[PDB]
Amino acid sequence: MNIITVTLNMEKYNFLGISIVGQSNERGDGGIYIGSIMKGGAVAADGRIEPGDMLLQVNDMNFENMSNDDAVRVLRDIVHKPGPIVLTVAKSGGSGNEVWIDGP
Repeated sequence: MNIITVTLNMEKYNFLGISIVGQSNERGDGGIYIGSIMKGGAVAADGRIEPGDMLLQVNDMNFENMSNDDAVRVLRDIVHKPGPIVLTVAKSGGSGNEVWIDGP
């Protein structure tokens, strides 16, 4: 799987706008994944993250060793702190990278 790190524009978009599923803290767990992406949020507007992508890190925090409950708490704690939000994901879900339509 391709691994990508994306910097979200929280200042502009105001909310992250993702759900998560899964867990990663027990041996044998499959990981934490993006469930759905809400229109208008920072993740949606970036365009590269998709449902089914595997969530690996938020900032410096490792989401390959977290329960679902812990993941939700960490994410909610981070989204209300000033400072960057940067997500690292594995592309198990598909990226809609920026493509120019045309030009002069």
